[PDB]
Amino acid sequence: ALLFTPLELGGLRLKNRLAMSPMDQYSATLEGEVTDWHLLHYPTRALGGVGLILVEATAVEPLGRTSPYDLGIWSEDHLPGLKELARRIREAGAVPGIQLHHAGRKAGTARPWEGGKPLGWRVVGPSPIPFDEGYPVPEPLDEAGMERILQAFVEGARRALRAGFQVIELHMAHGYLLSSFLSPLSNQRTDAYGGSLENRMRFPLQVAQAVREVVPRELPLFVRVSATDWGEGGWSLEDTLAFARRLKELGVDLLDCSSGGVVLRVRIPLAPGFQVPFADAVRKRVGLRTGAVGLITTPEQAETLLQAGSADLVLLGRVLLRDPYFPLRAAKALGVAPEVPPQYQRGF
Amino acid sequence: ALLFTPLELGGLRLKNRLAMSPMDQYSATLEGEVTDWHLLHYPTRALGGVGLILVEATAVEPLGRTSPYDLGIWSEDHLPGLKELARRIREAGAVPGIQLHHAGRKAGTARPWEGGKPLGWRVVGPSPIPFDEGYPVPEPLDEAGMERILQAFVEGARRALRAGFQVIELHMAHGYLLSSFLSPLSNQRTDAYGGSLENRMRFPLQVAQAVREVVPRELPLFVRVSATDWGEGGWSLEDTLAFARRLKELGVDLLDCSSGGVVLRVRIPLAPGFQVPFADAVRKRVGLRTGAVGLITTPEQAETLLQAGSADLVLLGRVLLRDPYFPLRAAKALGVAPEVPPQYQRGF
Ligand SMILES: Cc1cc2nc3c(=O)[nH]c(=O)nc-3n(C[C@H](O)[C@H](O)[C@H](O)COP(=O)(O)O)c2cc1C
Ligand SMILES: Cc1cc2nc3c(=O)[nH]c(=O)nc-3n(C[C@H](O)[C@H](O)[C@H](O)COP(=O)(O)O)c2cc1C
Repeated sequence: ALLFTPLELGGLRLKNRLAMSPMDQYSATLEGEVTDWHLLHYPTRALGGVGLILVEATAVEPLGRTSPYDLGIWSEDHLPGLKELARRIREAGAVPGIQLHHAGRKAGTARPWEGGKPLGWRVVGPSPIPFDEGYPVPEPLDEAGMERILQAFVEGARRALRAGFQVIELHMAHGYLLSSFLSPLSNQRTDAYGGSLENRMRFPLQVAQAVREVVPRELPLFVRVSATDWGEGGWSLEDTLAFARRLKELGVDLLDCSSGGVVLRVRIPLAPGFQVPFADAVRKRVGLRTGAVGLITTPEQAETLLQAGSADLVLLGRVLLRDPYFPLRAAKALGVAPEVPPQYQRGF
Repeated sequence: ALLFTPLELGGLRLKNRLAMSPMDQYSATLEGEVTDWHLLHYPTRALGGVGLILVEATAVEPLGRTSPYDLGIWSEDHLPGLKELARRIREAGAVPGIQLHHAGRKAGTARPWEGGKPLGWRVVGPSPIPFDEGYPVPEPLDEAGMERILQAFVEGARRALRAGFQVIELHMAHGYLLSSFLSPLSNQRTDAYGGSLENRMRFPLQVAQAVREVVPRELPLFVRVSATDWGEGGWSLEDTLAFARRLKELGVDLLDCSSGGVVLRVRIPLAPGFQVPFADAVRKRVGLRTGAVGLITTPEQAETLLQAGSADLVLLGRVLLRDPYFPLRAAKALGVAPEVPPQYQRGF
């Protein structure tokens, strides 16, 4: 069973091919600090049996936050909390990783269970187009603003390494800053950073290159992309192949294949495995390693997409909110006798 | 669905009829203190959705421990750890309870994953019969020894209340001290505490009475019993009915119906729900409230035994070692929309 066979990335060996997908908990302090909520939530899933845990979207500067309760990494005073989080993930059995983030024109909304309405922050983006009705008009970035945010990504990554995280993922998806540079639905610039495909990829590729130079080759660097935006005349799978080629040449280890989130009024053909063909096409047509994600909920499903060569890694989100010990029971269901804490041996 | 209907016991209201059965983790310090292991293990299950958590067997004196890594409650310096444990169970959503324990002739063994062999402690019991080959011969208790242990139960209970626990269970089952007084297989005394049924019940009934006097009527008192020992000429279901009648008259709130553990060489007809008839017979023939336990693993199973009038409460052990969020998903499967932490709302 490939699902419970070790995976080599960079200098590491993950004990299996399951990972916890990044999932915002909206439970940090007002200064972006780790709380008791995170120190229970994450190590529960590490005991649950994933080889790799990708911690939720973490903001590289305060205006990069999705909400006033997002995690942050813009300050040296975030280091004690983040270091404690990574340490507890590791001791529960998993490799700790983290996603680095800037919300862009979608920054500064309320929590999902408090209505989720825009709070009127002075948000930034490529072009002055609001995300939707009620949303603030983003301020277009000049070249000095781009450089500032780029430096924040480079410093954010060094600080993640100092805290003990061994996988770094760049969030270039779901309509947030770098995703909004890629799609023509949000980017209508007429300078060097808009118009052509090459122009639209420019700022996202500069961020990737600069972070790669500060992360040693032993530790993997991931990128998450929306493979398509589902909108007519928007970002396509073919664009994703061109972008993946350029990431491969810069030394990116793996492309994490998601979709959607750029615009709001689009039809999405939701079904088990609906994003797997995007992971399959990059891996087979470019030769870059991939992560598959999107309504993956059973052991046999995840095993089969690996056997088909569609991805190297399987990412799980929602199933782990309602069933954190899924990977231990999945192993048993595929005829592998799982490694469990000795305290729970009579439970299996 | 009775399974997710509130239950009134004493002065409390449990939000549902599921409880976490007591399960030794062998992860305390050498002084019986709470550790990081317990502070992750227990609140995980409280978020998982049980109305009541019964913390593992906790030793009322050091010679009462099953292992050198059992929890203890013999000292005021156990209070800070126990208080922190109860507080974290409560804040994750469950009523915190605790089982009080004395291992008897089965005291002082190694952990299950370190071989489980006797360490040669100076153990006590009713009669000088070893549990099995290799085991130390217990020293028979005199009346002063009985009184000492009885006081330890009374003080143990006051200390549990000071820590914030709201349900107290007495462990009079599984071949440990008070269970071994009940069965003729371990008790062959010829004084006032052996021979007849009434004699064999005497020390166990004295413990129950004394603890009941220090626990206020608003807080429930439980007793766990082996309803049978499965051995020819041993403790029977009929004996259990007589014993339950006497517990009812003393003000005991509920009888927790288990079986076995007194002797080792007995045939046990293991199957889903094999201990439910014992809970059913006490509840219907005596009118004392009951807890059912033993290979209960599905929502429909637990609902049906409640509909039949076989018990008031359902206790879950092994299913919660491998699936701690079972009760949230069980609710959904019975058509009740569960109460979940807002962070996990999109998972359901
Ligand atoms: C509550 C919640 C929070 C999420 N937060 C993030 C995030 O911070 N960053 C990210 O890239 N994706 C995020 N996602 C998307 C998931 O990582 C995942 O890609 C998506 O839910 C599909 O996988 P699933 O069907 O296995 O959940 C989130 C999803 C949910 C439901
Ligand atoms: C590892 C382990 C530890 C246990 N510890 C205790 C205990 O400390 N006290 C107790 O009364 N029962 C204990 N039990 C018995 C369980 O509480 C339960 O009655 C039994 O496992 C049957 O329920 P289940 O089939 O739902 O697990 C333990 C069982 C296991 C597997």
